[PDB]
Amino acid sequence: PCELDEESCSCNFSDPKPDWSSAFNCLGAADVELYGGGRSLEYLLKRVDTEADLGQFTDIIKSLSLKRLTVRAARIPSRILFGALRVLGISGLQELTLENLEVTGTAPPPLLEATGPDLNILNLRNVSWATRDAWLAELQQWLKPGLKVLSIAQAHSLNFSCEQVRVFPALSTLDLSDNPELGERGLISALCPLKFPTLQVLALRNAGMETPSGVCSALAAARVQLQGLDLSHNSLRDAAGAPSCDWPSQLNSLNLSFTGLKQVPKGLPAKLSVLDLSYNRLDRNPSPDELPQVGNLSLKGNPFLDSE
Amino acid sequence: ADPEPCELDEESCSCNFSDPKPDWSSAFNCLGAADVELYGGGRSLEYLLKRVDTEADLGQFTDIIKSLSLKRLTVRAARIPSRILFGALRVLGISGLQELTLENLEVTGTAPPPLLEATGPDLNILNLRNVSWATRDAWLAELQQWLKPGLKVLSIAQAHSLNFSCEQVRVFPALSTLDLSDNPELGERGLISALCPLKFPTLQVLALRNAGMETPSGVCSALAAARVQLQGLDLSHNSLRDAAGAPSCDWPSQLNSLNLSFTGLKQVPKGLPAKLSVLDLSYNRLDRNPSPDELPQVGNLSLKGNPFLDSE
Ligand SMILES: *[C@@H]1O[C@H](CO)[C@@H](O[C@@H]2O[C@H](CO)[C@@H](O)[C@H](O)[C@H]2NC(C)=O)[C@H](O)[C@H]1NC(C)=O
Ligand SMILES: *[C@@H]1O[C@H](CO)[C@@H](O[C@@H]2O[C@H](CO)[C@@H](O)[C@H](O)[C@H]2NC(C)=O)[C@H](O)[C@H]1NC(C)=O
Ligand SMILES: *[C@@H]1O[C@H](CO)[C@@H](O[C@@H]2O[C@H](CO)[C@@H](O)[C@H](O)[C@H]2NC(C)=O)[C@H](O)[C@H]1NC(C)=O
Ligand SMILES: *[C@@H]1O[C@H](CO)[C@@H](O[C@@H]2O[C@H](CO)[C@@H](O)[C@H](O)[C@H]2NC(C)=O)[C@H](O)[C@H]1NC(C)=O
Ligand SMILES: *[C@@H]1O[C@H](CO)[C@@H](O)[C@H](O)[C@H]1NC(C)=O
Ligand SMILES: *[C@@H]1O[C@H](CO)[C@@H](O)[C@H](O)[C@H]1NC(C)=O
Repeated sequence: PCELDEESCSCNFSDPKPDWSSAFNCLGAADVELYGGGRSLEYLLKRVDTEADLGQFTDIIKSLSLKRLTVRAARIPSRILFGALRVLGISGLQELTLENLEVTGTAPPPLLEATGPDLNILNLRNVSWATRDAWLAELQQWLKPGLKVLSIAQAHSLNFSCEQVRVFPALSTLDLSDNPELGERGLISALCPLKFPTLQVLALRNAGMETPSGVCSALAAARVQLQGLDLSHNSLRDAAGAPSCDWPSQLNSLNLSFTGLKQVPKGLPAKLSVLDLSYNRLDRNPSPDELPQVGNLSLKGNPFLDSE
Repeated sequence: ADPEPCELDEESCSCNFSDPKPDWSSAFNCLGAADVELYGGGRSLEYLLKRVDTEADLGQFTDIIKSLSLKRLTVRAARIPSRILFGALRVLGISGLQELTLENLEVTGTAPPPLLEATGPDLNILNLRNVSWATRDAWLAELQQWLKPGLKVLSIAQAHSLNFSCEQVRVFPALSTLDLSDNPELGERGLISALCPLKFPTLQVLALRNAGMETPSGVCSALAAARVQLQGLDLSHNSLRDAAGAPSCDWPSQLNSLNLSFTGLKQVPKGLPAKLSVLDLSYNRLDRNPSPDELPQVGNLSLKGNPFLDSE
């Protein structure tokens, strides 16, 4: 079922009733990967108690060497998900990665506050929830305040009910890459106002973005402040977009690589530390004023450079 | 009060043989170490000539030498007679030594040319820093007599002489990186005397940091005179001048990387290649962001650190 190959323990519970004892092998192992194989775990509701204070195990959990957890392909009910979260709370788990999960049913709000792994990194990819516009607000109810990196991919919904969303005090990186249906307007509905006081980096790769100015527009609407913005891998268009917009005053790094650009876009910030404009379709070398003052400029890959 | 000469780790064996003429015993401690450094404290090893037979076949140690885990060797601070240095080179030849670094040495006397050809370690890398030789312009030809044709990297720092007699110098079949950094007196004319015609067919990278260069075009000119071809040129840490230099010069056709960082440049110099993959112009003194034509077509441009960007 499981296997402690070096630091990893690819604990596999695809088969109906698994050999959980194996799990005790996935102990002392810093990296753990759980593959539910799409198997439903709604039968654990009748078997386990979510308010369980595993006396017998408390010390094990607190002594585990676990640091990076991945949980993929499984139809887990909300109750068991957060149950596990609460349990992990007393462990030293730093990074969590939920993937291809169908979290079902509603769970009651937790009693106390901040019950949860003191995570630095939380990654979600193709996770569906019982509710759909409040899943973020609810998951927050079990998260600690030190979260630094939040990655959300292929969400079925990001149009948050922002009044219920809370402040992410330490969140320095928000990665909404791979949400082809998000869009600039959709981006405004995701970046809840005043909820990312410390954001420094915002990644939006392959997220339906159309123009840098349009994105700047959304950033101003969201009253967001930040240092880096990655827009690589979007199909940016040759268009006016928003004719006027001030970029966040702290913006010093813009990525526009692999966005199929044919012209340098207008409305770029005036001064930048780095501007990655590589692997696009510029057929002419950028003119003087056409570009911002850049400390590090990349144009590698464009047609005008190839001399094949 | 028992510090043995060579202290071993698992890969790094460091030896100290500075004591007034003793303890050669340690060494067998190094056996099995990938890296080895031999410090001689500047002591003179000239006494080894009356004791060791430059030709003697180390039969008793031959296998040991053939079984050493030795890959990178550094030999520094010592006055070693030529005969001994090449004697050792010959010896290591049967070992799997890949990189050699000689530094702060005073190689003395002369040595007879080797009967055979290519009797030395099969090096990928050879480094010299502040090494002096008996002769002074033939030293490169002579050292060559003992080297294998597979050398990929030759680095020469603080040399007392780079004005080689090129007719004697032979081809470096595989040399791809030639590093002449730290030769402040070299200059652009002196560079021409170091780049022996046709001796570096496969050169790809030429590094010339802190080597008295003055203008990119003056360097280009030197390269043209040497009929040298290459892909990368590093001129960082030279005090490049605000001057015309050579008003006309075609760059080697394969050049795609020019480094002009930390050269105190105040203006974008003229005479740059038409197009480059990378142009590193950072940490200079540009007070104005470079104009259009002023720069070449560049894939990767760096201008970080210049004053025009500081907004302090
Ligand atoms: C996204 O995740 C969902 C999980 O809910 C995937 O769909 C499930 O896939 C498993 C197979 O592992 C099936 O047993 C479930 O019945 C599926 N449920 C649903 C929602 O239909 C879906 O395939 C994933 N998408 C991608 C691109 O991986
Ligand atoms: C700008 O965006 C590009 C494209 O996303 C970045 O290149 C990727 O970098 C990640 C990060 O390590 C790699 O995993 C990918 O393999 C890279 N993509 C490709 C196809 O090379 C690039 O690093 C960004 N540039 C800057 C200045 O950060
Ligand atoms: C360059 O290497 C030479 C060695 O050939 C150094 O000069 C010798 O230094 C030792 C000290 O360890 C003295 O005992 C010798 O008498 C010196 N010989 C000479 C040539 O006078 C010289 O110091 C080295 N330069 C640097 C910067 O280290
Ligand atoms: C251009 O040259 C500079 C300066 O020589 C390079 O920066 C140095 O790179 C070395 C070797 O990797 C580092 O160990 C030093 O710390 C760097 N020096 C300084 C002062 O920062 C730079 O990498 C070169 N540019 C390119 C494109 O390779
Ligand atoms: C976005 O959120 C608003 C506010 O709840 C809602 O009225 C609207 O239908 C949502 N639109 C989408 C695309 O989900
Ligand atoms: C190099 O050395 C030779 C012999 O000492 C000398 O005659 C010649 O002028 C030198 N060449 C240059 C260009 O310095």
